[PDB]
Amino acid sequence: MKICLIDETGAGDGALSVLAARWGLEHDEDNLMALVLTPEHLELRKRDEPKLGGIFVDFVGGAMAHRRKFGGGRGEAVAKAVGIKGDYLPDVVDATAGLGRDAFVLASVGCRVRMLERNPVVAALLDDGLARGYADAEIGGWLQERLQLIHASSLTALTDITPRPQVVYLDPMFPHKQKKEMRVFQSLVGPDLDADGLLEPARLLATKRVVVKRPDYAPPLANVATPNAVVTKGHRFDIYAGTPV
Ligand SMILES: Nc1ncnc2c1ncn2[C@@H]1O[C@H](CSCC[C@H](N)C(=O)O)[C@@H](O)[C@H]1O
Repeated sequence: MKICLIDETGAGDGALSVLAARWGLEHDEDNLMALVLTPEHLELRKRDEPKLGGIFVDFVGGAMAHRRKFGGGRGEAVAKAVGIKGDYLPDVVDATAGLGRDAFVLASVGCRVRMLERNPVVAALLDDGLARGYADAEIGGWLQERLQLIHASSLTALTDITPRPQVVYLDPMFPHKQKKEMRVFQSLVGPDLDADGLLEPARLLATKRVVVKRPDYAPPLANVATPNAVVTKGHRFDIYAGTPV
């Protein structure tokens, strides 16, 4: 995948070159997007709009830490959609990791989560955040145990997932027509054209449920209607049945 690779570490140890090789990234000097390795973290920038700043995955601070403390945890809309209740903490597979925001919430409540991400740049950003997260003296311990990243496509990797999770969470990038962070991220990640193909394999893998995030008025994934869903402001979480063992 092409992208402008920028080194702002001053180390000269080849960290960026190793990272590009590992994720199969190709340097593109005139690319609209830039992946920058800084002394603090790996971030993504929209070169034509510096005012938007850079975005990076941070499980320890910022917005994720604020949501963990004030979001409600088991009380979150996504947590109730996955079925979290009482001492029931299902194993979850987030087939569309992205920035890992929803994944982190579920793992923070107590769920064991496996994240899948096929975009090499996104995966690189998540892996850097995970490295910093695992290193945290406070959450590093449980984070490493309840949140793992898998670089693969859920369209074909979901089938052979073992052990089978009770729930599969789906939030592919929808073709939005209607903040800074989102503008930068969406400039990289366009609509996932083959998203409708995730429902079938997801319902076969999950033993209990499949949750699909959908914005208001957006059609259900794969046009498969469902009577169950958690509704919040702006979006809803469609709930489907899985395939019991
Ligand atoms: N088959 C697939 N396998 C892995 N990742 C996939 C995928 N189809 C789409 N994706 C990823 O799914 C992500 C959805 S973006 C949503 C991010 C997430 N809801 C959050 O909490 O932030 C995108 O980054 C896209 O690259």
